[PDB]
Amino acid sequence: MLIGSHVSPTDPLAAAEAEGADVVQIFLGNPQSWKAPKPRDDAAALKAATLPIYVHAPYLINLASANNRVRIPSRKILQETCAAAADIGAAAVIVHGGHVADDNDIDKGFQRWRKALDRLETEVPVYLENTAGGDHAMARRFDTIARLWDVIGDTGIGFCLDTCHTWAAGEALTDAVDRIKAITGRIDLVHCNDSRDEAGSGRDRHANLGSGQIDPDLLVAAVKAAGAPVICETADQGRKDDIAFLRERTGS
Ligand SMILES: [Zn+2]
Ligand SMILES: [Zn+2]
Ligand SMILES: [Zn+2]
Repeated sequence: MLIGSHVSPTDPLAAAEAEGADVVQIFLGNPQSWKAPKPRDDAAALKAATLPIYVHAPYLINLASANNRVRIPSRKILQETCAAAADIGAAAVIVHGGHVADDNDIDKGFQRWRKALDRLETEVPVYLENTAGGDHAMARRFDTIARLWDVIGDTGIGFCLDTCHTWAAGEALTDAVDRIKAITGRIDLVHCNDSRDEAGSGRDRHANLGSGQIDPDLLVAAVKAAGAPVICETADQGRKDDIAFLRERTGS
């Protein structure tokens, strides 16, 4: 499979070559900002290039929120992100599952996700990514993902499995791919991250492979079971070696 990394938005093609990455993932803007993504002077060059570029949508998007002042801007920035991703010829857009405010509102959160998807304008595919923390999430625990998918599974939405998030959620990595695919039928992208924290911590602190607490063989096995392209979302200095390790261990 293609193996790469999450890189700075500044010069994805140079970063990919420096890291030995076959694919990269970027944010278009500040990951934590509500400002619309800005057009890039290099858009035509990125669109023409062969390197696949995945776009991570801003972290504050919460399509499940009951708060109109969150939900409505979330839909708008997701629309803008998909348009900006198409402008650079991106492979896909990744968006986190989001959350509600309290456990009683989970089912309504699924319906808000469906409503957002019923209005989404995109020329590039969108993947939902699982999340790490205890937050009344739509997509932290796999039991919740199963209930979510009963509502949104027919929309065409894809799925990105993040191994650090899975670990932080308390889900076992040994059969995570099998369990997710029994629900979604699909894993379109893997974020292959070690974690600085113990299993089930609910914290999201990525680590270079082997620098954290997840046995690297569990990560390799998950990558092989999924078969999908891989993004290492790990610290800059160790990232070339992370990619090279996975490449060698998967026969890529
Ligand atoms: Zn993410
Ligand atoms: Zn991730
Ligand atoms: Zn994370």
